[PDB]
Amino acid sequence: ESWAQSRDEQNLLQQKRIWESPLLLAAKENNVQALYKLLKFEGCEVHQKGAMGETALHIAALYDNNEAAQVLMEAAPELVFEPMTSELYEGQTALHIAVINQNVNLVRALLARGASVSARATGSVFHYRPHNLIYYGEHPLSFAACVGSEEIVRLLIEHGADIRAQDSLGNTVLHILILQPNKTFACQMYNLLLSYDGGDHLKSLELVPNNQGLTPFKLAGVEGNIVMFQHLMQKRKHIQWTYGPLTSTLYDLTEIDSSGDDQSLLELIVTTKKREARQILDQTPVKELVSLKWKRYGRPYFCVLGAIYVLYIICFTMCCVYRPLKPRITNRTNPRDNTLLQQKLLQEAYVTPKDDLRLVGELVSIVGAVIILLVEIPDIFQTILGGPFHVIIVTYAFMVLVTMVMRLTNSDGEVVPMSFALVLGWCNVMYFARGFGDLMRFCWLMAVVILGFASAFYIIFQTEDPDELGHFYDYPMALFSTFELFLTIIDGPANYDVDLPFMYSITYAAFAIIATLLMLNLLIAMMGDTHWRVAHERDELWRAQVVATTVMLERKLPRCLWPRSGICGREYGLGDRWFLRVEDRQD
Ligand SMILES: C[C@@H]1NC(=O)N[C@@H]1CCCCCC(=O)O
Ligand SMILES: [Ca+2]
Repeated sequence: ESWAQSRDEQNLLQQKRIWESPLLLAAKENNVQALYKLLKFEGCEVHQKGAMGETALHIAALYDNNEAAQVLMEAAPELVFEPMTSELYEGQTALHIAVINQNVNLVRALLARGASVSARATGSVFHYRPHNLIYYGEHPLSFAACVGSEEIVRLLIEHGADIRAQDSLGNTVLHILILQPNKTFACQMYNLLLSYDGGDHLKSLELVPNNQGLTPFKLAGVEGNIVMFQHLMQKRKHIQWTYGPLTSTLYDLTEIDSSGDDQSLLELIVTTKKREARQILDQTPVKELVSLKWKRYGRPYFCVLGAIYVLYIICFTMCCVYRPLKPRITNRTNPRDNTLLQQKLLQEAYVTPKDDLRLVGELVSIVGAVIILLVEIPDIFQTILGGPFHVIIVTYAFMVLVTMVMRLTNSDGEVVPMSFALVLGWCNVMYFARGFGDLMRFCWLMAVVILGFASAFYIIFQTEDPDELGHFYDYPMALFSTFELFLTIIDGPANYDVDLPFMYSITYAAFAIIATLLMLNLLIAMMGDTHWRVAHERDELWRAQVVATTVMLERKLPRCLWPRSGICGREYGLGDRWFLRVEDRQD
C-alpha cells in the first residue's frame, strides 16, 4: 500500500463521507434551501468533520459556492478559525482554499470575520516534493502571489499579512515565486511584493536567505530561472553613461563571486545536478566574468601546471622503463614450459653506476604523489564536469604509493600497481586538452593514449621472451606497435603455446575499448560539426567544462596569484564590493 494509494483511497473516501452526510453534500451541491432546512430544524452538528477533517465550510470553499458558504458563516461563525485536522491537509483553513480559487468575495468576507492570515498549512500535500504537483508554501499570502492574483496579494497585506513569513524550509514568499512555471507573470508579482518592504537598508527581504543559505537572487541562478535572473539583475546594475549606441554599465558582482565557502554562485552552478543552471553562465553579467578569469590567469596557470604535470609523468615513466633488471635465477623455466619468464626483481639497487639517476627520479615520483594527495584528499566533498581528472589523479598516487609499498617488501608482482599508474597518469594528460577544437583534440587525445598504453605494454613484456610475441621488445617498438594496434591494422598480440601475463589481457581489454570509442567519437565529431546547431550543445558543454576548471584553479591557488575579478570600490568610493565594468553596443 503505497502512500499514493492512500490519498487515492482518501480522496475516494472523502467523496463517500460527503455523499453520506447530507450537510456536506449540500455544501458541495450549493443547496441553500437544504442548508436552512438541514440546520435550523434538527440540524446535524455544524462542527461536523469529514474524511479529511474538513468543515462544512471547507467543502463550501473548495467548490466555489459563495451562497452556501455564506449560510455556514452566518449560522456558525466559529468555523472560519477551524483548520483541517487530517494529516494530509493539516493546518489548511477555509481562507487558504478561497485564495487558491481566487474567490475574491469569499476572501473579502473571510477577512471581515478576522480569519488569521498567519495560518500555516503544514499538511503533507503542501510539502515541496516531486509527487506534489504544486508547491505554494504554507501561508495564504504566499498562495495569492503564486496564483497571480495581485488583488488578493495587496488585500491580504492590508489585513497585516507578513511578507517576511518563512515556511518549514525557510523559504520566503520571494523564494517560492522563483519556483514557478509562469516566470514572466511572477516577475510582475515579484515587484509588487517588494514595494511593501519597509524601505530600510537593513533587513531587506531580498537579503533574507533560504535555510540552505540561499538568497532569492542566488536561488534563481541555481534553479536556472533566466527570466527572474535577468529581472533581478536590473536592481544590481548601474549605467555609467550613454555614448550613442555604446552603453557602459556597472554590475554589482557581489553574490556572483567568491569570498564565500559555498556562497559562490559559480560554485553552486558547476556543482549542481541541474542541467538547466548551465545557461545562467551565459547571462551577460556572468559570461564576461568567467571569460576574463580564463583569458588571463586561468589559461596560463592551466598550461603552466599542464607542462609541470606532463613533465612529472614522463619522469615517472622514465623510471619505470629502465627499472631494476635481474636474470631468471631459477631453473623453473623448464617446468611449466609455457612460461616465457625472465623475471627481474632484485634488491641490489643501492649500487649506482647509473641507478641514482633513477633514484632521484623515483624520489620525485613519491614526493609528487604525496603532494597530489596533499591537495586532493583534504578536498573531500563531488561532481565531475570538466572530467574525472580528480578521481584518476588520486588513484594514480595510490598506485605509486602501493608500488612503493610493494618495494622493500620485494613482492614479485611489482608490475601490477606500477602498470595502473602509467595508464592512469598518462590518461589524465588528455584532460589537459581543453586549452582546432575539431579533430586536433582527438589527435592529441590519441597520442596520449598510446604513450599511456605502449609504455604500459612495454613494462609487461619487458620480462617475457621477445622471440614469441615480440611486439614490444623495444620502447620505440612498443610505441609503434601500440600505435598501429590503435587502428586495428595489426592483429592483437596473441600467442597461445605460451602463457601470457594476466596484465596484458587486462590492459588490452581496457585499451581495445578506448581505442574504439575515440575512433567512434572522432567519426561522429566529423559529422556533428556539419550536422546541426547541436555543435552549440557540444560547444556549451566544453565552455561549461572550461568554467568548471577555472573555478577549480581559484580554490587552491593562493591570494598572491590570481587577483580578484573586477575593481574594488573603496575609494573611488562606491563599495566594500567589487564591480565589473561592461560596455555593450546596440544595433
Ligand atoms: C481537493 C481536496 N479537498 C479538500 O478539501 N482539500 C483538498 C485540496 C487538494 C489540493 C492538493 C494540493 C497538492 O497537490 O498538494
Ligand atoms: Ca589480421
